[PDB]
Amino acid sequence: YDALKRQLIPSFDLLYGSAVSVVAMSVPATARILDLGAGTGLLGAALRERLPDAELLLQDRSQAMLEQARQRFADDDQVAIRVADHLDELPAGPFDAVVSALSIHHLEHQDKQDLFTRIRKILRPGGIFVNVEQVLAPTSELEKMYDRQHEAHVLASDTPAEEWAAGRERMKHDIPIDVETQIQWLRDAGFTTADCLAKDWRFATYAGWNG
Ligand SMILES: Nc1ncnc2[nH]cnc12
Ligand SMILES: [Ca+2]
Repeated sequence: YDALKRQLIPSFDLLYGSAVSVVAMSVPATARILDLGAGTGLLGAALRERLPDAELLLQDRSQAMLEQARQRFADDDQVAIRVADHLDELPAGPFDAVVSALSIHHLEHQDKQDLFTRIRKILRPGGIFVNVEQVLAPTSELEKMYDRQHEAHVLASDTPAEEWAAGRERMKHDIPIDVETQIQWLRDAGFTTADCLAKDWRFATYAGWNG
């Protein structure tokens, strides 16, 4: 399933790589990290590669996806798993970092804002939130150009026609917003610094710091 993710997501290495790099420059080797909506655990695995000694908690509503996540980690790896929705109470922590990839765009805008507040509450002072996210263009005219650029990647990756059809169907349930609006929502939630680190049209890695 990993091959398909790279066919569907432009600049996979730049965007996931940027998320790992900003965490590695922000938190200690022994950081406590929550992967929020870990899915099959691609972001969690990339963090473990860079941070062998980090304490990782992988959270998702899907037991099936978390089972595929646990398969990526060695039997003796201390990685922990929690079955929970984004809208459920977050784990107590504290955490040095909270990370998410391609999950929070499924939430209503009001629930995104509430989630940002609840994440800041479980972060230590100076702690980091990182999102690798599907973002809306700021105008309907630019959204058409974002869509053409996404399709150009998908077609050039030789994506099976039925897998792109399935992708389009899943995207009817997306509630994306532009990157600058959700970065401002981090500031509104009390993150003292927020920045867009990397972007490829529809996809972006952004971060907020608690202090
Ligand atoms: N709302 C949600 N809660 C948990 N995991 C998710 N993955 C995608 N959407 C999710
Ligand atoms: Ca989606």
